[PDB]
This record gives sequence, C-alpha cells and structure tokens, in this order.
Amino acid sequence: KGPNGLIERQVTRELLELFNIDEQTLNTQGLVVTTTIDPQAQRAAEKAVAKYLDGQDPDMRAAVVSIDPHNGAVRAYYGGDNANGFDFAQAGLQTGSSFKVFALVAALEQGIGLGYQVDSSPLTVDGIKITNVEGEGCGTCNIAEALKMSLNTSYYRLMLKLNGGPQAVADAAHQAGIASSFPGVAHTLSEDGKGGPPNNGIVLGQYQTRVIDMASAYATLAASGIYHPPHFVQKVVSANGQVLFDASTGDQRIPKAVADNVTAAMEPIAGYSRGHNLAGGRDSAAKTGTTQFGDTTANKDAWMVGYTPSLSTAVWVGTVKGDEPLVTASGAAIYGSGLPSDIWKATMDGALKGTSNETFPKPTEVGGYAGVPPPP
Ligand SMILES: *C(=O)[C@@H](NC(=O)COc1ccccc1)[C@@H]1N[C@@H](C(=O)O)C(C)(C)S1
Repeated sequence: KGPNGLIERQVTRELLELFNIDEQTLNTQGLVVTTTIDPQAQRAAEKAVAKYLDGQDPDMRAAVVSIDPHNGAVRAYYGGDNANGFDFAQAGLQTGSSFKVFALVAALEQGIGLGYQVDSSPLTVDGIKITNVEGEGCGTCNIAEALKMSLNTSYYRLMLKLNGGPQAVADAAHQAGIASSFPGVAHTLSEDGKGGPPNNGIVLGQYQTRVIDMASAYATLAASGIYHPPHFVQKVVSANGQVLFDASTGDQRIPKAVADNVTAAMEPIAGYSRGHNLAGGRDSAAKTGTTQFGDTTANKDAWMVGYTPSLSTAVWVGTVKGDEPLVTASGAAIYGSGLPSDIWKATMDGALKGTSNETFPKPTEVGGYAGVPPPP
C-alpha cells in the first residue's frame, strides 16, 4: 500500500478543497479521479530511495517531490513507505544552503548581478559566527561562484547588501512559491511566527520549509519565473460519466531575466556536487544543502534540489526524529552531495529517460551581467 497511501492522502485533501465537501460525502460519490503522478517518475523515485537507503540506519528517512514546471503537476511524490504513517514530504524542515537561491533571486531583482564581487572571509553577525565548511573561501569572488562553492559568509554579506535584508530573501522565496503557511506553521519565514520579519539565518535555510515547497519554488525558476500552484488532481469524472474537473481546460512571479540568470549560476552545480551530472549529457540546474546538528561538527538534514525545464525535483534525507547526526552505515557524514544527490540524479534520470535533452534559456543582462562571468 505504501508510498501511494501518502499520495492518496494528498489527493483527498485537494478534492476536499476543490469540491468544498467532507470526506464521507466524497467517499460515497465514487468519483473517478485521474492524478498527475507519472508512473515512470514515481517508479524512479521509489527505486532510488530504496537503493540509496538500503543497508543504512533504519531511522534514516527520505522525501522526494518532482513537479512539472509547465503546469505545477506533481509527477512523483515519495513521503515515506507507510500509507498510515508520517509524510516527510510535508514536514517542516530546515533547508540549509538550498535556500541560498532565494537570496540570489532577491539580489538579481535589485540589479545586483552574477558578477557582483563579495568578500568570503569569516564574519560575526548579531553575535553569531558565520563560517564556511572546512574554512573554504575564495578570497573575493562573484556571487555565482559563491553559490557553486556554497559559501555561507558570501551569501550572508549578499543578504545584508539587499534592500530589506532577510525580509527580501523571504519575499523572493515566497514569490517563487515557498508557501506562506502549512500545517505546523501559520507564517513561514517569520521569526515571531506571526508575520514579522525573518532573522538573518533565513539565507542559511534555518527556517522550516517542506520538500514540496522547494520542488515547487525551483519549478518556478525552471519555468523562467512562471509559478503554478502544485497539484495532484488532473481530472475528475463522476461515477456515471459526467466530467466535474479537468486541469487541461500561471503567474509571472519572478522576471524571466532573473530566473534565467539564477539557472545559469546553478548549471555547474550537479557536477560540482561530487559528479552528479544527469545521464546522457543532460543539462541541469541544482543546489545542495547540508544543515548542522545542534552546535556539533555533524550534519542533520541533507538536500539536493534541481531541475530541467521539464522537471523539478527536491530530495531531503534525514532521520525520523531529527535529533541524531546524519551518517552512513560506515560512519561517514551525509552531505547534500551524498545520498540526496544520488537519489535526485537517479530520480531525474529515470523520470526523464526517453526524452530529448533540453537546454536552458540564454540569460540576458541583469545587474550588468548576462550569465556566469567567464573566468580570467
Ligand atoms: C549550506 O548548506 C552550507 N552548509 C554548511 O555550512 C554546514 O554547516 C555546518 C554543518 C555541520 C556542522 C557545522 C556547520 C554549505 N552548503 C553545503 C551543501 O551541501 O551545499 C556544504 C556542505 C557544501 S557547506
């Protein structure tokens, strides 16, 4: 029964909203529902999760959501293997560095382009020490290079340069499709939980977001800034044959030029992230994330989110209680470039198998730069 149970739960929820009925009224109707799920994508996601979590800690969990950027359709959805258990694709989770892309959106919207040079040295902000993993830096480098290398220090400085600071990062993320609320969280990306501003940790993905939100927001990027609400229901026909709903019969949230520049910055990242380029030379745009466990040196959540123009997939790996460092069976720390990228690549390759390779739209000038500056 498994992963399809969690899909069914989301379909039911959506039908309830669509028809404004309770579940008993729905169940007795005998509706014939066509979902958006693509079996080929779904099978690829399920296989990838099984493969990469095999032999790992039995407390390890994963979630995968794949969305069609053309229309918001949910093509693959793995929230867990228990139909009657917890849906990890709906859980509020810290995103870590995968959230940096929204700071880049915000920057580009203000005319700060990919070639903007930022210092990567360590700094302290609001009394919190900001550093990069293994003290990595670039001296001073552009914000496209700092995204690829995932420099915390550079992205903190970039956020502070924005008009609105962390609020501008929240605005961009919300505009991209990070939902404003979900169950658990009445006001997302809000320190006071009431709609007030986020604090500076937003750029390092310290707020809770769902895996579905990340897939959807990156879908907006994949669609050159056009947002479509995510949905699971394609068509509904009555038991006796009357069509009641058909999705086959968007909103420019982010400017095309901005979104296409963000894409350009993200293009090298699947490969940079321990060689997770998609099969058959297929281009992609991606971003990893890895959160800290407490104040320890170990990891808590690991992410890979990335897209082609035809599919946006978010993957999270963590543990069931979210209270233990995240490691492999051999003791190795799990980063975004590890198991989540293995799952992401396998899901993407599988879901897109048999389709021709797409190229991304050529970016036009934003902040004085069109695409990633060529290096010296
Ligand atoms: C974003 O996720 C960044 N993550 C970190 O800096 C992790 O920080 C700590 C983790 C454990 C203990 C102390 C600090 C950068 N992005 C990551 C990614 O997966 O893209 C990274 C590992 C490359 S660093």
